[PDB]
Amino acid sequence: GETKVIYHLDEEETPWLVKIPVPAERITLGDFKSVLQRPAGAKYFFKSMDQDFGVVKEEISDDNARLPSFNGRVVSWLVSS
Amino acid sequence: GETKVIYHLDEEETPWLVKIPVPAERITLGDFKSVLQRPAGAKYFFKSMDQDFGVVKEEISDDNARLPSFNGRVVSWLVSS
Amino acid sequence: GETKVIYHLDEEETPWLVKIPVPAERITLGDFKSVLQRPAGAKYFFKSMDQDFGVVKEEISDDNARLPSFNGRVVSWLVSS
Amino acid sequence: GETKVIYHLDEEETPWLVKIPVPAERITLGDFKSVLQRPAGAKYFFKSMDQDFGVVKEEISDDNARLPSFNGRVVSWLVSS
Amino acid sequence: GETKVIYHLDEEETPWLVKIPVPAERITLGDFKSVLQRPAGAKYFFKSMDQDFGVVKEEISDDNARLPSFNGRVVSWLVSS
Amino acid sequence: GETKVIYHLDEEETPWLVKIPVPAERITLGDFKSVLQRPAGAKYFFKSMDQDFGVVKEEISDDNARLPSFNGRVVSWLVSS
Repeated sequence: GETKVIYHLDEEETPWLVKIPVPAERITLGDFKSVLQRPAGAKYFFKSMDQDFGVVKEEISDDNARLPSFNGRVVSWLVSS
Repeated sequence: GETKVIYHLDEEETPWLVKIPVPAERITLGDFKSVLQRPAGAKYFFKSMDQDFGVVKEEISDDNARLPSFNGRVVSWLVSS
Repeated sequence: GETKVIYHLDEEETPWLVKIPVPAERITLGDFKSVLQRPAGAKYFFKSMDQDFGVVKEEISDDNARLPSFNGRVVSWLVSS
Repeated sequence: GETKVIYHLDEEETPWLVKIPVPAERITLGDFKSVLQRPAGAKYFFKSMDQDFGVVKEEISDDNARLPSFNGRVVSWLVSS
Repeated sequence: GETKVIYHLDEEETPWLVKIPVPAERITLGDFKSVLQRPAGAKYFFKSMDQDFGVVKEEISDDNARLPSFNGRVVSWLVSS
Repeated sequence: GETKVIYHLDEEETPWLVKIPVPAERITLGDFKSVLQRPAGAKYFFKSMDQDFGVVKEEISDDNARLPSFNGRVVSWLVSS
């Protein structure tokens, strides 16, 4: 199983792409943070869905929390402290 | 207790969603600002009600002020300086 | 003393509400502009009265000019350049 | 010298009021358009008089043309394209 | 055959340029690491393309993996541990 | 003819300066290495230009290769093995 994570770092226009050997059905914030060099201090937002608002960027801070995905892809924005 | 805050940053079309572990009955602007990386300099507006105008976006600048909410959800627009 | 200003931005349906700590008897366009993030370039119109026409939207461009109000409330429309 | 211009925008019931620092004896369509944010594309009509019809709304398209007025007041209807 | 590799080291503004005597069609991460003094501990990202996102910086960790290139040039960012 | 070579040794902040009695138009990596006490094992990078990237640090490993210079000055970074 493999998940592609496309992530943006602060205001940088060019996104980063990492492939994590965990299937998207199981992938957690901790799995993502494990592949980042400096996971600390940042807030993590993920492309997700809200009933009223449609597409939103949802903050997830718990390493055990599952990440939202579409067709095996997670899209994230990092905001550094 | 938990409050969902859906917020817009300036003219960005896609909203952000954060969950704050304070019940909506007690949630304050300071509680919201505490979860933002850079709370300073911005003005904060919240979906609210006016007697004559109905739905409005109400500016709240005092950290001790309670935020308007509906069914545990706050909707906010941030305008940066 | 406090004045409530309900204002519309261009064609946006949902109005904004700000409370300004100046009594309505003294409030000026400059007082209003001081609480806007980007006061420049816009024209400001205020709910007012004309002898022949009744309710009108009156343009006020001078920061020292007093704003028309009713029961401590000013209603304004902003038109951006 | 000052001219008051009361103008209606398409079918909007509430008129707008602007004061232009040109005396009514000299005021031209261009003077009026100079104070509008988006003068283009619209047709401009002004309260005027016809010999047979009495009060009419007269179209004026030339910026150098003088505007009809009564006691320092011009009344106009704008029709957008 | 020769490949030019332009690489950035952490946050250093000035890039480094190395020429590797392997044609770009065959060049692998291991070929690049072989010319670095201290290849260990770092993560390696390469200018690449994603179907939805366009230009991205793609992490490649396997020495046997081919590097993306354009006209014989590879562009890389190194992030140290 | 004389070339000034300003060089940095690994992470040492303070650069070294040597003057080599060869004109900059002809100076080669071998000429530089001849004035170093321990030229072996190190990689040598030189301030240079790339069409797309502008200023870069270009690795040169061949003793017969000419060094890039500006106004008779070469700037180099050494990385030890």
